[PDB]
Amino acid sequence: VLSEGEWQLVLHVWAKVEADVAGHGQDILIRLFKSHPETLEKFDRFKHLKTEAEMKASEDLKKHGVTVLTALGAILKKKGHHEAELKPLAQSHATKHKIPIKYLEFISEAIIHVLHSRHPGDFGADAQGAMNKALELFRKDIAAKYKELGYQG
Ligand code: HEM
Repeated sequence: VLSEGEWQLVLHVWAKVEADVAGHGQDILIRLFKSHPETLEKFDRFKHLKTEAEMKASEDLKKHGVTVLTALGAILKKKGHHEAELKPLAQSHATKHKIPIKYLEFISEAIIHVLHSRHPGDFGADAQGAMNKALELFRKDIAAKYKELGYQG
């Protein structure tokens, strides 16, 4: 579990992310798509984007960045009591989109990378450690729903 002190660290940087969800959302997806190109293959709707410049120019891509950060932010603010928000998410991603847990690990790393880039001041080692623990909790809880459904990993 995260301590209260750790959740405050998490939510204080997140409040900065909320100042520009679209910009953060965009960078994180692009970072994910560039680092692990196999992830882009899950999106029929983005499978035509070949360069970073095309990715950066996609308004639909931007809109998906905001969708992802918005749902994640809702989860973070529950500070661990995210059972209701997490369930519908695990179910669609497991059975519908067919996203392996590993890819969740990949987007978590993309999030951490971007935050460090846009908030070097509010994102010190202690905050990076708290953020890591929060995303690990999220993955751990999803993984468990996946396992129940016959999809573990
Ligand atoms: C931080 C973790 C992520 C969050 C919170 C999340 C959030 C969401 C939201 C809310 C939905 C749309 C509603 C729904 O279908 O359930 C969505 C749809 C979907 N997500 Fe994720 N997502 C996450 C990670 C991933 C990753 C890592 C992948 C692929 C690498 C993925 C692929 C998709 C797919 C393919 C759809 C359908 C998009 C479409 O309608 O074309 N998601 N995700």
